[PDB]
Order: sequence, then structure tokens, then C-alpha cells
Amino acid sequence: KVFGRCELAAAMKRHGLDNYRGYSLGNWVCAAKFESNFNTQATNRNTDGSTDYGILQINSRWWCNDGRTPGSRNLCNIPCSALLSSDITASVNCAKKIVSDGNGMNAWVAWRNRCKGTDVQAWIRGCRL
Ligand SMILES: [Cl-]
Ligand SMILES: [Cl-]
Ligand SMILES: [Cl-]
Ligand SMILES: [Cl-]
Ligand SMILES: [Cl-]
Ligand SMILES: [Cl-]
Ligand SMILES: [Cl-]
Ligand code: NA
Repeated sequence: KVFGRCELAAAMKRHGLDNYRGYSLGNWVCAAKFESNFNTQATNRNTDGSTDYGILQINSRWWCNDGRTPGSRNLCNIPCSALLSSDITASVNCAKKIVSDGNGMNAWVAWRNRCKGTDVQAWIRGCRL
């Protein structure tokens, strides 16, 4: 599914991401935009053989199981495929564990390079939140 911007904001917000670990909703929307263009189906292969999955491009090196990332962990206890669902529950639940791991949203390299310190509130402007 390709979410609309406000659609994704509303789902993130429902699922409890707004101000999760002190990150306003716009940070999460911005992250999703630059990670997946709001596409739940987005995948990207990393150089190390791991793969990033879903709207927040969660990586199989640590966070999910895809059966093809040697030495990896599955800290969210999910098949990576669950991160591709039109239901964002698994992505949000796993993102909450990621963002609590000590580096906050710096865990998402695209958030650090494209969202951090920007007017991230723009990403939820106009939404009936
Ligand atoms: Cl947009
Ligand atoms: Cl915001
Ligand atoms: Cl594996
Ligand atoms: Cl393969
Ligand atoms: Cl594990
Ligand atoms: Cl599995
Ligand atoms: Cl933080
Ligand atoms: Na894994």
C-alpha cells in the first residue's frame, strides 16, 4: 500500500508514535517519506547482505527474520515480511523497540541526514489530526 501523507500520520498517531521517545509525529512521517516514499512494500538490499523492509525500512541485520541474513538477530520477533503489510502494526511496534535502543532516531540514517533539525512539523501540516 502507498499511504497518503495525512493517512500515514493518522495511523502512526493511533498506534502511539506521536512523541514516542520524545519524537514528534512529523519526525516519523518525514522518516517514512525518505525511507519508503510511504510504500509499505518498499525493500532495499544492503551491502552486507541484510535487507530493509517496509514503510520505515527496518533492517534484518538486527530486527526481523528473513531466513537469509547470516549471523543476524530478530529482536522484534517477526518475519520481515510482516513489515510489508498494509497493516503498519508490526512496523510501528518494531520501530518503538529500535528508537529505544540508545541512538533514538539516528538509527534511521535517512532521518539523520534528511529530517533531523528540519521543520518536520511540515510533514503533518493540514492533517486532521
Ligand atoms: Cl508527500
Ligand atoms: Cl511534528
Ligand atoms: Cl537469517
Ligand atoms: Cl534471496
Ligand atoms: Cl533474536
Ligand atoms: Cl520468521
Ligand atoms: Cl533521543
Ligand atoms: Na534477522
